[PDB]
Amino acid sequence: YRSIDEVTAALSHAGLESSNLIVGIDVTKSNEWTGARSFGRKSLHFIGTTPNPYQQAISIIGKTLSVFDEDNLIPCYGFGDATTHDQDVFSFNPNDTYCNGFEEVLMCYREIVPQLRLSGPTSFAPIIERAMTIVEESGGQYHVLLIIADGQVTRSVDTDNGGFSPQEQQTIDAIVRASEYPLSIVLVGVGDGPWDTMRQFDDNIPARAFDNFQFVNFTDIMSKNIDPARKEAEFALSALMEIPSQYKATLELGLLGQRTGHCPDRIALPPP
Ligand SMILES: [Cl-]
Ligand SMILES: [Cl-]
Repeated sequence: YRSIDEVTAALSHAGLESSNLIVGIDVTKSNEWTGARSFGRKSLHFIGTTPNPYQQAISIIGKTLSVFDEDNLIPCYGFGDATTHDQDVFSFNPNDTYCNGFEEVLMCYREIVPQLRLSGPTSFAPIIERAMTIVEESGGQYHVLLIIADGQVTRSVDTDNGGFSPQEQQTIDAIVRASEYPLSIVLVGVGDGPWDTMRQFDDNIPARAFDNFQFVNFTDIMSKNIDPARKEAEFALSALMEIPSQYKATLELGLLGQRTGHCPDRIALPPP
């Protein structure tokens, strides 16, 4: 595809209908040094004259999915700063409401991220649980959760014997539980990684009723010697190509428009 507008149209042609977006942003400490190779030794959260990988990924996916979003409300959260660690998420909206469109998401991000104290450890369980709660509150409307992160979930420091860390186990569990909801999870890897362990994380996830999880390496696509519009389109397509199939599975499995009655009831903290 030549542009993300063509990708948008292709997703519609493949059967995507009303679709909602939730954004989760990794604000752990390693963002300060994982742009060594891929972002000119700047922090991946550096706010400067050109967009950082978080801003770019949000812009591209936000634009691609915008026409499917009826209410244009985009819940947006951070995780891994000093206020949340691996236990919570915080809202990027400072007015106790949801952002109106991806452009406002980007404004909130720019406003808040220089005020954060980047921390750890890294877990995706809180953001996935918040997404489940949002889906349940919506009465089972279809959602895409976009997680943007610069590292896999925190590993055990016992590199000889230590199996799954609490972060790994809780994140895997959340992915499994999430598959009871009409929810697609897209993990976008930014920065240097490494990202060559994702295929094994995928094997470590128990079988689910539908494949609700996908990973895309943003850095590997966006570094290519390719026309920028085409490159952005390649990223959008690589991130979202399974979404129409997953949406169909939520129909087949009787998830769309249905409530479980037992969601995490996870509440976000306000922004620092
Ligand atoms: Cl709220
Ligand atoms: Cl909220």
